Amino acid sequence: VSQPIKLLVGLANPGPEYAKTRHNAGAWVVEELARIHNVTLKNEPKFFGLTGRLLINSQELRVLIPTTFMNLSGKAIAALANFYQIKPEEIMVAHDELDLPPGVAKFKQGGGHGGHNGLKDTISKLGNNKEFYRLRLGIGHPGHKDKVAGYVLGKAPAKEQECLDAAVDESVRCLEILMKDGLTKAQNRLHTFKAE
Repeated sequence: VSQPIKLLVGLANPGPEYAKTRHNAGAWVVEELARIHNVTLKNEPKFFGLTGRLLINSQELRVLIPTTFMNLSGKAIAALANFYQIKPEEIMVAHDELDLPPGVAKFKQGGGHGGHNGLKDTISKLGNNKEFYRLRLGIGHPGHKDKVAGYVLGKAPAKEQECLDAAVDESVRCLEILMKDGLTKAQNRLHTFKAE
């Protein structure tokens, strides 16, 4: 009934060529939630991104997909959160997670950026504050660390993308439960999900 989230951010690189790359996994969640709740995101240059507002279980949720470079995502998040009086702890940032496999997603409060450019910039622009929530969308990882950038800026193969899309769908269902039943119940459900 009570839950801490006022702003959901889906991290992304802008433009059609990057739309289905792994590094946009967070945006897929916001895109799907907005589609299901009939909200049209508006390009607001003041917030360096696409924005919207929806009501879920009588709770107001703002959404944001930045149009910055991924490594400047914090500009958009800070601009919007500061305008609407939203604290870091009331923000949930959905992002691709190298440390989880395709088909899995997890909620997390706080933590490091894990080398994610978007998360690193968000921490900085929020005043070196790590304590925002994350929705970690597993994308798996390459064999060698020097190939990570090429991997996340790549498109998953079709079967792998099926797994990703299944986790995006369950993530969206659990964000709905978050707003209705709260964080613990949302997390309990999400963390038992594995796409097969």
